[PDB]
Amino acid sequence: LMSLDTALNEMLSRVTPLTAQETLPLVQCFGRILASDVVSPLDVPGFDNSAMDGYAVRLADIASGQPLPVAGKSFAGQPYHGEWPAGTCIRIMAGAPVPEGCEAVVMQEQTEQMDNGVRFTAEVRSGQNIRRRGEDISAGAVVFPAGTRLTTAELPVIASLGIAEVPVIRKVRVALFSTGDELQLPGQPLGDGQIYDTNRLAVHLMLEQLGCEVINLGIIRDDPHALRAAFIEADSQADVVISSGGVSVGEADYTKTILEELGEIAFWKLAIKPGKPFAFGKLSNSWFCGLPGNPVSATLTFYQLVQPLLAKLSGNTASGLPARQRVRTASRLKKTPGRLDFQRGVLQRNADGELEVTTTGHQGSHIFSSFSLGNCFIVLERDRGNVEVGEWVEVEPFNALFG
Amino acid sequence: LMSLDTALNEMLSRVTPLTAQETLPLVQCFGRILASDVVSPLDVPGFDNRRRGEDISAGAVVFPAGTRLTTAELPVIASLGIAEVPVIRKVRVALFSTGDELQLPGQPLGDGQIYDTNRLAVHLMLEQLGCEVINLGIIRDDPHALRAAFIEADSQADVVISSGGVSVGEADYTKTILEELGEIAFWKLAIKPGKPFAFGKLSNSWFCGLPGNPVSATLTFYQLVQPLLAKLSGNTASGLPARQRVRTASRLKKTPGRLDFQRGVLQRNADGELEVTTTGHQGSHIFSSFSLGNCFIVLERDRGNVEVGEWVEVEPFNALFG
Repeated sequence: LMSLDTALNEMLSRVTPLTAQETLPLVQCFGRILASDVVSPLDVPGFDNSAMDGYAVRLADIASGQPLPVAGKSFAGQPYHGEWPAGTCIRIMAGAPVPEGCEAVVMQEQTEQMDNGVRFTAEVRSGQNIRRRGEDISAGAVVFPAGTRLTTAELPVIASLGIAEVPVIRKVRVALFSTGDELQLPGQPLGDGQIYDTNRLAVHLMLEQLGCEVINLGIIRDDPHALRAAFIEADSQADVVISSGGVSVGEADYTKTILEELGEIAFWKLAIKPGKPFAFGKLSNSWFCGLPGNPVSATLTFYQLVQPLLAKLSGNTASGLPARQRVRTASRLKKTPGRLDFQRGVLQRNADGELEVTTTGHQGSHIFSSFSLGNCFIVLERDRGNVEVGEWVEVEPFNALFG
Repeated sequence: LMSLDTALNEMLSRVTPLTAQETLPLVQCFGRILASDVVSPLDVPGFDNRRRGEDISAGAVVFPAGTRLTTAELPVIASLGIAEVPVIRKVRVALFSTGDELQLPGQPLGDGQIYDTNRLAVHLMLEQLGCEVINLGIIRDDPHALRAAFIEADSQADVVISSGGVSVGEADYTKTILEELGEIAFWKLAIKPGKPFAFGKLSNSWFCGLPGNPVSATLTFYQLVQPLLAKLSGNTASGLPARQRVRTASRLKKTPGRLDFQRGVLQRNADGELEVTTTGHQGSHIFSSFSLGNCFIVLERDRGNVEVGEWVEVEPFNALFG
């Protein structure tokens, strides 16, 4: 019934980003959200210098058209403190400090050499091939805004400004559990209708690579007091509490009355496949997300719903839903209208060199092998139906969590 | 001179993957290379409905060794009851730089002194690639410091990296130290940004020497060092991080002779097709390219000046940059 776009936008609308912070040294900030605009304590370049390798020159001691010799030499790791008589043209590496009061630099190519000087093989216009102090970064400027996620792009650049640490938002904590006497841990033996608990691992794994703090509480026993106490424990320590399956996502039962008793939580029916059901709302101190028991469903549900929610909570100001490009079906695809279909395909380069998807196989939620063989999602539009080879189709790539 | 493709194949060819292993519970395996084919202890479906074993039949190999394990696979193994699997040990990479010109942060810039950045960047990439980093810091400008470092490093590492400082061709005391502890080539690569790269075998590890310039070093690492670590790690995932074809929404000055790795910004156009746009000045004197950008533009080597509308090769950035 409810639209995905609709459900998402309602979830994130109520959410207030964390602002609690902590200062860490640069080598620990990867994936961390900056909390306070990094401000340049210095100018970059710090000094005035030459973009190119050749000869610094003034237009006063050049006009004559006398090939001037060199008085001295500047280097990037070896500056210059000489004189420069009234007729010289100092040599200098690229990046190396321009002599006090130089008005232009000229690279070897625009000059001939001899036993008396450096005949400048072309004209020379002021400011040429001088990189200026602060031209790349001026002191007191903002280099990276708050809410920026730090990677190898930014952190080394902060290292270039002598800043050994920056404040970042604290990691989001996420409590996790599942429930069902039916659920067993590995190494234990499958009893009657008993099955091995898998959503919890998947979710747990996804949280950690999302840079969250996981509080994995295990399987909870099929007992109200056991569950009531799991929520309470989880709520006091988390920003977000996830049920990876077991707890009601709509169906009536003791777990459903426990949710109602501890929080105001919506139970939606979302117009998507795989999946459909989703529990969401506020507990006393955290947000609750409840996934359905089906592996393929809960993954998808989490990746598309819970994942967005965590981004906003985390203080990241990176707006957008993982890039999503248009491409052709090299396969046929049975789509049933009425539901936004997140099918998996395989994005690859074709004979020509253009990208094209291929289905992975049976798109049923009764096998997980899709996520492995696949390397993207094929977002067939809600009212769309069977797709024929050749058509233009919406395709979202897999992020790190898979590939 | 030397060809990237060439230099790449010549490095991977000499590398023998790690085979040493450890057994870890599923929750700690993310990113880790599986060391032994995961075999199904049971039938899936275990019961019957769509009957027992039609998806996964017992004795059947679910995942081959050399597979990197993510949310795709590890949940599937938890379905078979397996609480832990063997993976190859993390790749130990020892790291340092050298040059008195290098200062540490919080201290003041001396004369020609500058802040050591390559080491940070390299240390960062390594950890996210899931290596084990032995960061030995800044080495003093002394041949004995340097000698002592390579030894210390070689004895803990499968791979030793100098993020800068140690010669990559130019003749000086550190160059002679390399010839003394190892058989290391000094290449000059047909690429931009950059060019110089040192590579070889110490007594007990491979050495990779990046050049001083930040833009050069990051790129050289990403394009040479990174592949090298994947093979070493025992990953059997073959390929050059996906590289698709797309149009320049922008002009791009490209000189022939060198394979140019410029950065642009891949994005959805009005219609709905992917197109690229340059970041700005493609000089190596600034590092803002890796932030604004979100891919590389691999200008074919002999290619020169591109014009708007042309088909151009584009390799998106991985998680190392977003």
